[PDB]
Amino acid sequence: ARPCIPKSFGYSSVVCVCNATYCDSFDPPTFPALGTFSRYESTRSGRRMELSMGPIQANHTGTGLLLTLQPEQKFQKVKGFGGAMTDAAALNILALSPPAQNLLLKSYFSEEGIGYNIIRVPMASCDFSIRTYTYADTPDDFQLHNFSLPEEDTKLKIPLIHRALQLAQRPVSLLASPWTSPTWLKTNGAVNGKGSLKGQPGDIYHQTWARYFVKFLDAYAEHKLQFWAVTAENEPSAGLLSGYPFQCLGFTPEHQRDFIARDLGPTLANSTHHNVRLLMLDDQRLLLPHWAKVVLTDPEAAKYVHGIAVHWYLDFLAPAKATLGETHRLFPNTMLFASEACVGSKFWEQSVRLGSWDRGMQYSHSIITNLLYHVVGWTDWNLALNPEGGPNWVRNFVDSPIIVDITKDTFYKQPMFYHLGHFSKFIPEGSQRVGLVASQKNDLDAVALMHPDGSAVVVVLNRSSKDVPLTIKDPAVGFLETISPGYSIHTYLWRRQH
Ligand SMILES: *[C@@H]1O[C@H](CO)[C@@H](O[C@@H]2O[C@H](CO)[C@@H](O)[C@H](O)[C@H]2NC(C)=O)[C@H](O)[C@H]1NC(C)=O
Ligand SMILES: *[C@@H]1O[C@H](CO)[C@@H](O[C@@H]2O[C@H](CO)[C@@H](O)[C@H](O)[C@H]2NC(C)=O)[C@H](O)[C@H]1NC(C)=O
Ligand SMILES: CN(C[C@H](N)c1ccccc1)S(=O)(=O)c1cc(F)cc(F)c1
Ligand SMILES: *[C@@H]1O[C@H](CO)[C@@H](O)[C@H](O)[C@H]1NC(C)=O
Ligand SMILES: [K+]
Ligand SMILES: [K+]
Repeated sequence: ARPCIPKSFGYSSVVCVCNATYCDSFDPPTFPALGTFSRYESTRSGRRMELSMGPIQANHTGTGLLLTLQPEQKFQKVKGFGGAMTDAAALNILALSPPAQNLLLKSYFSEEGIGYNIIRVPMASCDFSIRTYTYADTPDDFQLHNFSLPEEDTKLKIPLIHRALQLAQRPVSLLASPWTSPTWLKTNGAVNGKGSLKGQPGDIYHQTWARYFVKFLDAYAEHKLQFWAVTAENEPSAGLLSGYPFQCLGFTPEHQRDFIARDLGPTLANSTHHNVRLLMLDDQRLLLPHWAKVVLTDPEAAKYVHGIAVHWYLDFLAPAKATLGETHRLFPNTMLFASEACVGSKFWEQSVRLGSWDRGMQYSHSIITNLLYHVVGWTDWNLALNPEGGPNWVRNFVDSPIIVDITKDTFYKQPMFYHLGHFSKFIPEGSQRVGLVASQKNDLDAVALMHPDGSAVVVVLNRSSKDVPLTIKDPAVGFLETISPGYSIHTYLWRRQH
């Protein structure tokens, strides 16, 4: 419907420019008729989710790369894709004119955009905040009579979440995560630094903290917002670290285990919010499988844990097979979910690289890696940041898929936006990952899924410089003859009849 307005800032690719009167957008989603496939293509050279169609052919000859769909080899079902409504994201969005705000929210949450269905909501302040606060800063209020949502929630986050919900045709799921407790519940009496809850699981401090989760859900419910899930703590390992610079709350895996078993689990289960799922860990993958072993081998904790949330810091290397793979092998019935991902956090790299194709490829390669290790969903960090990668009260700036420039009432959609959208737009909630078998060794990254209605989707990423001819075979349907250009990403979709 409206194409990308490209702009280069000197990096390897372009951003797409939106403003008060223009943003790139799709027509209302429709499938091609039976016997045709759709291909959406983005390239470093500058194509952005461009649609072309081709025939599904009865026959294929030749010795080229064949990817055969394995529609009956079924793996995990998918919860979805989205990003985080931090204070920083909300401040950036609301600094835009109403029109530009709307085109930004449509980019992410409408079918004219990339159809996000997950929003992560911090419980009070984090590093991506300009104010340090909790919902219960009045000291020694153990019954939490003075628990309340400040304007960061009531004026910024909650109204934006409501507007995202109005634009979406897909049901949107909310996920809540706390960074710090009130300081009067903590050993160090500070929002940051090395510190945990005082006392031990099952006592007044731990019970007050569990009750704070319920008060949080109660308060959002008064605003007509219900949550799909909460995590047990954002990055619990961070609060074990001397000098930790921003909001945290330290738990060892044993501390998390006992807090869940004695306090958080029972308190949620006994509330009106008992159907809210509880996710453990919410932290980096090298803590697995150990953390999962500690928590999930205790039946009193295990009965309350619905999944394991993992963070992906895409700037750094870590094993996936020995972490996610081993966790899935040991605990196949506990879902894995990616609750936070980001790039640009190294102090020596520019936090925001406008038009970086490399950071786009980091996003899609991570998503593919996650899906191939049984992960059910993938959640970006801040939905929008400024050109500095902020605001952030400790200057812990990073990149975001959308960068707001309030001096021009403009926002820039990064390659990361398009790389995420190649998945989010085309993988509805309830889709199931299926197998995809290569006839020969090749340099491509790929994943296949089946939609709830039986339709196929395949994503193909080419991080190499070489154009790679290939054929996709759907044994029930026929062959898709195509090409994967160097530095491209493609999403293929087609109807399946038997
Ligand atoms: C928002 O951006 C659009 C697209 O860049 C601007 O419209 C362009 O304006 C230039 C200069 O007049 C023309 O050469 C283009 O033909 C226009 N493009 C389109 C698609 O209309 C628009 O002026 C910007 N709006 C605001 C409020 O700054
Ligand atoms: C478990 O659930 C019941 C409600 O079904 C909670 O009972 C209420 O507790 C609060 C204080 O926490 C009182 O102000 C209410 O008067 C109680 N209402 C009823 C109907 O009993 C109970 O406290 C919950 N257990 C917890 C939070 O540990
Ligand atoms: C190992 N694969 C790459 C190989 N060239 C390939 C491509 C297509 C069909 C089969 C195999 S992969 O399964 O696609 C994969 C696994 C990962 F763990 C992370 C990836 F990014 C990608
Ligand atoms: C496919 O293969 C068979 C020959 O083996 C042929 O009859 C048919 O015409 C071929 N072409 C198409 C387009 O089906
Ligand atoms: K308060
Ligand atoms: K940086």
